[PDB]
Amino acid sequence: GFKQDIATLRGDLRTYAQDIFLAFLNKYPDEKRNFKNYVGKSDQELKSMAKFGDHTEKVFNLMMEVADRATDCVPLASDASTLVQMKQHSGLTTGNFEKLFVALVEYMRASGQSFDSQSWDRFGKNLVSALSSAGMK
Ligand code: MH0
Ligand SMILES: Oc1ccc(Br)cc1
Repeated sequence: GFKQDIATLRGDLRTYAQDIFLAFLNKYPDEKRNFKNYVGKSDQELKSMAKFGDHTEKVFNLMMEVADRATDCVPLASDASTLVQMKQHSGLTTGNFEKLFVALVEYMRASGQSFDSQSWDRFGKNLVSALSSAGMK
């Protein structure tokens, strides 16, 4: 289930973080407007860029902590307010997060592995709800 999937993802997190974020950027190319340095690059070129690997991993490192702290795929309101208040998220709306979790769920469905894709779908919805409650537009 969800808790084991957090362990699976942490067991290879760099490669999952990069592959899911690439899935997101390829499915939603307009999302590169927040990553202007990632424009005009192939997947392999992005995987050569120090901040692509470093920032994506740190994003997924915190996503896994938020997932681990959740009850029944419902994140803590403290985690939601943190994600809202971060300066690096000043521009964002809940729609950006919805799209990421759509890409994460689709990655999981297409994988060879017994990921609890339904739990991740709930988590993404619960996280968007929590972000809205904590004041993200
Ligand atoms: C596609 C929009 C978007 C979404 C969705 C998003 C969702 C999330 N975020 Fe987060 N985040 C987004 C856009 C950014 C930006 C633009 C930056 C700052 C610039 C950059 O390239 O790192 C950022 N996020 C930066 C970060 C960093 C700092 C990276 C660093 O210092 O290297 C963390 C930890 C982070 N986020 C957390 C998270 C978590 C957890 C989620 C849960 C999915
Ligand atoms: O640097 C970043 C990588 C992935 C996401 Br999602 C957000 C920021």
